[PDB]
Amino acid sequence: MSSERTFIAVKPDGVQRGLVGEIIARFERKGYKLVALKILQPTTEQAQGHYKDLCSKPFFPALVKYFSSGPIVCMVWEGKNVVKSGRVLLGATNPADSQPGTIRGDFAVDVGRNVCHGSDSVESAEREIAFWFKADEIA
Amino acid sequence: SSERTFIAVKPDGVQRGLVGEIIARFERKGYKLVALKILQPTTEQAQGHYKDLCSKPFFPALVKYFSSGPIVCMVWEGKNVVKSGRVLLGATNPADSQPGTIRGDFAVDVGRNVCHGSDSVESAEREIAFWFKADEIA
Amino acid sequence: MSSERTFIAVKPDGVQRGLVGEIIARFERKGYKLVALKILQPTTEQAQGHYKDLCSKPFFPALVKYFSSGPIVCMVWEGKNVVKSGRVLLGATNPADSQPGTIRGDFAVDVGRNVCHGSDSVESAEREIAFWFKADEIA
Amino acid sequence: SSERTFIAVKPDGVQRGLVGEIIARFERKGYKLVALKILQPTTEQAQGHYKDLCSKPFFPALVKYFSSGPIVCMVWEGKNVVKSGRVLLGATNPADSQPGTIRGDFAVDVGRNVCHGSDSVESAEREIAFWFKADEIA
Amino acid sequence: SSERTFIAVKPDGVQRGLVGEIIARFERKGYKLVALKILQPTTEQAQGHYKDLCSKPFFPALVKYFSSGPIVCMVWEGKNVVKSGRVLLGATNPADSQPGTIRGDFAVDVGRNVCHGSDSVESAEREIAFWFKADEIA
Amino acid sequence: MSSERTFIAVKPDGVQRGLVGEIIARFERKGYKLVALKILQPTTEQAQGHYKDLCSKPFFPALVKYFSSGPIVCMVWEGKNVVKSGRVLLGATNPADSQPGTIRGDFAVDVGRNVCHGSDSVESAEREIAFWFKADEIA
Repeated sequence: MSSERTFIAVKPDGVQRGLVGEIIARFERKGYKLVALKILQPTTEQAQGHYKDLCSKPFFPALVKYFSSGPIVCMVWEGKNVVKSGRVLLGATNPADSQPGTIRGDFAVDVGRNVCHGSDSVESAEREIAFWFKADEIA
Repeated sequence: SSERTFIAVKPDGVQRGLVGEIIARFERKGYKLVALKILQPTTEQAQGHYKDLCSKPFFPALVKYFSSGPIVCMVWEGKNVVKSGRVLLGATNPADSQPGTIRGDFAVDVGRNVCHGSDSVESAEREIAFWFKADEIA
Repeated sequence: MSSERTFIAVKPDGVQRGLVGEIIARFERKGYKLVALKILQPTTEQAQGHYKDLCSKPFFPALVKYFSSGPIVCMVWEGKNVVKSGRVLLGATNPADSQPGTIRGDFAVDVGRNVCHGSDSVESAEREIAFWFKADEIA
Repeated sequence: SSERTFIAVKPDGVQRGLVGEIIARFERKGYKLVALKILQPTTEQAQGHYKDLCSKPFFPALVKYFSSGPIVCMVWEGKNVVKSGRVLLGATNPADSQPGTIRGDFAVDVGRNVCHGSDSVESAEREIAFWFKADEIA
Repeated sequence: SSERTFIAVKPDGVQRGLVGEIIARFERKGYKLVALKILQPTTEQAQGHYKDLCSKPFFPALVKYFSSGPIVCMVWEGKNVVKSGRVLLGATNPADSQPGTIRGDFAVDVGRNVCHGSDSVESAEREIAFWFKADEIA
Repeated sequence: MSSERTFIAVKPDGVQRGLVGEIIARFERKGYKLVALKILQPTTEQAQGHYKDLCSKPFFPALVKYFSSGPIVCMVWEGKNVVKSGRVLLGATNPADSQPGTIRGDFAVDVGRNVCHGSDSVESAEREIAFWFKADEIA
C-alpha cells in the first residue's frame, strides 16, 4: 500500500553533528513523502517510554540519559514499502555492521551513538508514530 | 547572538524534494535549528503571510498558491542568522541570484522561488510569532 | 577487454526527476568512457521492441505506454568489465532489493518506475546498442 | 519562455569527467534537456564554431584544440535559459569567475574553460542550427 | 605558473571535519598538492604566524586559539593558485563571503573562519618557508 | 579500544585523479580522527618494501613501478574499530568485487589501479604506520 508510513528520528548526536538535512534529503531523493515533522528534547519519561522494552537492561540508564540530552528530530514518511526501505536506508543498527551508502554506514561508529532511529516494522511504526505525534500533527 | 530567523520551504520547494538540501546548508553553515514543522497553510495563514501586498495585484493568486500544498516552517538560531539566511537563499528574484545560493542553484522564477526567509530581525520576529507558539521553540 | 561496451538508458521518470546528470556522473566517476549519447522519446514500436521478450505478459501494455511516455536518454559506455559494473552501479532491478549507494538504491521505489536500465549481459548489450544506435552514431 | 540555449562540454570538460556534473546543475536549476549528442568536432566544425575569431591570432590553435577530442553538445529549454546558462557557467574567463559556477568550481585557464554557452538568443539560435538538425530536437 | 600558495585548515576547520572538503575543492579546481602535514602549532609557531598583529589587541587570544589544537598545513601548486586560493576561501570575514566559497558555506564568524590562505605571493613564500622545510616539498 | 589506529594511503592514480579530499572527507564524515598526514613519492625501495610479501610474484615489478610513479598520500586515522571500518569504507580490494558506496566501488575499475590502500589488520596497521611514519610524525 502506497499509504504505508514510518517513523524516523534524528538522535541528539545526529542533530549536534548537523546530519538532519542529509537524512531528510536521502528520504526525499528516494521518493518518499514527508507528512509529519517536529523538533524536541525528549523528557526522561519520553526516553524511557521509547526504550521501554529494554528497561531492565544495564545500559538502559545511559540510553535514556543520552536520548534526553538534547533535541531530536521526529519525522513521519509515507510511501510504498517505506518501512523496509527506511531501515535499509539507515543501515544496520550496529554501525560495525552497516554498509557504506547508508546513514549509519556513512556517518556512525558506536552503537550508543548511531545517529538515527527507524521503525523496525509496521506495528512498531504505528506505536512510535502514535507515541510521538497526535493524529492531528500528521499532515 | 541568540538571534533567530524564520525560513519556510514553499510548496514548490517541498514538491521538488529540496527540504533536506536547504536544512543541510544551514547546518553546514553552523546554525542551530530551534523550530520545525510541516503544514499546508490555511487561506487565513497565507493571507497573513502576504498581508503587506493585499492591495497589490494578484494577491489572491499568491495566497492561493501558498496555501496549495505543504510548506516547511523552520526557526534557526545563531549570530547573524538573519543576514546569513538572506545570503544563503540568494536574491529573492532568482534571475538576480548567484549559484551557490539556494535560489541561485534551484530557482528560475520569482513566482516559484522555492523558499522564503525573513528580510529583517523585525520581520523575523513577526513571522516567528505568526507560525509558532512560544512553547514550540526549543 | 578494455573495449567492452554497455547500453545504459535513463527512463522517462529518471529524466523527469532530473537524474540524468547524476547517473552520467556516477559512470564518469567510476572511470568509464562515454562513446555514444542521445535523447529521444521512444515510439510505441520502439518500446514494444525493447520489451519484446515480455510481450505476452499482462503488465506489458503499461510498460510500453510508460516507456513511450516521454524522453529517455540513451548511452553507450566503454571500458573493462563495464557491463557487470554498470549493473552493479544501477543496483537490483527491483528497487526493494537495491542497496543504498546504487542508482536504484538511492532514487527508486517502484519496479515499474526504476529510473534507469542497463544491459544484463554482453549479448544483450550488443542487441540494445544495435537497436538504439547505428554504428555511425558511436564515437 | 520556450527559449532554448546551446551548451557544449569542451574536450577538457569531457576528459575530466565533468559532463554529468554540468548536466546535473541544469537539471537542478529546473531546466529541460531537449537535445544531446557526443562527437569529436571536425576541422570544419571547429572553424565554424570559432568563425568570428578567424582573423585573430592562433585561430588554428583554438580550432585544433577544439577538434582534438570529443565534446558534448546539448540544447536546454526554459524561461531565461540563455541568461541562466551564462550565470551557471560563470565568467568565460575562469580567473574572473565565482565559486558555485562551473568555471568557478572547475577551471583556472580561459584556454581550458571546460564548457561553452551561447552568449545570446541570437547566438543560441546560430549554434543550435550549427550543431543540430531540426529533427534532432525533441 | 609553477606558482605556489599556502593553505591551513585552522583548529575549528579540523574539528568540524572540513579538511577533506577543502582539499577536494582545490583538487576539483585542477590544482596540484605539493605539501601536506598535520600538527598542533606551538606557541612560538602561532606567534610567528600572527607576527604582524603582535601590537594589536588580543594577540595572545588569537595565538592561544591557533595553538589550541591541530591545523592542517598544505602547499598547492599551479597557475594563479594564490588568487584562486583567495577566491575559493571567500572573504576572510565570513560575513562578507559568498556561498560557494569555503567561508561562504561553512563560516559565520571571523574568529572562527575555518581556514587561512596566503594573501599574496610574497606572503605565500613567507608562510611556506615558515611551515615547511625545502625537503618537505615534492 | 578508542585508540585503535589504521594506515590509509591514496595511491598515485587516486592523487592524479583528485580523490584525496574525497577519501579524507569520507573518513571525517564517518567520525574518525586524523593523527598523521604526509605526501611523498615512494622510492623504488619504499615500493618494494611495501609490497615485500609479494616480491616473488610476476606482477611485482609493475606494482612497484606504478606505486613509485608519483606522489601518494599517507594517513593515520584513530578511533574505535577504525581498521575494520577503514577496509569497509574502501571496499573490496578488487574493484570488480567492490560495492557502490565505497571508495573502490565508486571510483575504481582495475585492481592494479585501485586508488587507495588500507591496512588489513591491526598487526599490518602497526607495520605500515611504523614503515611510513616515525613515532614523532604522529600527532
